[PDB]
Parts: sequence; structure tokens; C-alpha cells
Amino acid sequence: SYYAVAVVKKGTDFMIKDLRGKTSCHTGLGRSAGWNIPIGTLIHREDIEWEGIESGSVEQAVAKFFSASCVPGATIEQKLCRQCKGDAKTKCLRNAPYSGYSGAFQCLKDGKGDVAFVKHTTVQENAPEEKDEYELLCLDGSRQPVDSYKTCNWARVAA
Ligand SMILES: [Fe+3]
Repeated sequence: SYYAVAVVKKGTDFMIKDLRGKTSCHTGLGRSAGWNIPIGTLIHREDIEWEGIESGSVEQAVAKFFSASCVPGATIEQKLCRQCKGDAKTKCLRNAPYSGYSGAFQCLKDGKGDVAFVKHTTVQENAPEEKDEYELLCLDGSRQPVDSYKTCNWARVAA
């Protein structure tokens, strides 16, 4: 079991209400801290209105919602692939430089994203020497520092 956390650089000042039109980094299409929890959360405080109905387009309603994302694994929406590092043909594959926990966070570190949707051990695991350079978006419209994820997380995820 992990916690889903939303990780941001210190010195940006956007809160959870303020996410529309930001850029984002996800581990990949369909993963738990990655597409599932933040996108469903955003859908249920009504930030992402489900744009589709020729077609349940979740990918569309999300592309409508952030400016540009990296979401390795994305099928339909070429906005979702727009911040991804790598080659033309490769960069948005389900494994690619920006795929996964480590890659979602490297997206944000690299400046390629304003937020990374990840898990509670990602910043320590990947950059223990730069943890104070980050904080976490809480659901209550505050920030807390990276250690505070028990008190600052989008959800607790099963095994
Ligand atoms: Fe996961």
C-alpha cells in the first residue's frame, strides 16, 4: 500500500483549486497514483467536467483541463504527450524516459511539469539531497513538506 501524493517545487504558489491550465507529469495512463486517483479526485470536486459522450473521453476532458501533460501510454490525445522527453516515436510509450515514478518526478525536476502525480516515497528515493526543494499539494488547499504525506495525500492505495 502506498500514498498518492502531488509534488510541487517550492516557490510556486498554486494550490489544488488552481490546477487548471498548469502542466502535469503522470507515471502513466491507468496507474494508481498516476491517472486513477488524481484524475478521479479532480473529476469529483468537479474540476474536470467529463467531456465526451460520443465516447467517454477521459483523455479528452483531461487534455481540456491542463495545458500540456506527459502521460506515457496515452492513446488518443496528443496534448497528453507534449511534455514528454525523448524521441518522436518513443517518448509517450508506457516505458520511456518520463514513464513511472522516477520519470514522472524527473519530468517535474526537469521543469517539464508544474506538478507530478506520484507516491509518498518518490522524492526521498530519487533525490534525498533536494527534498526541501519540494512540497506537497494537500486536498484541503494547503501545502505541506514532503515528509508530511500521511497528513497530505490524495489517497491510500491498495498493494
Ligand atoms: Fe502504483
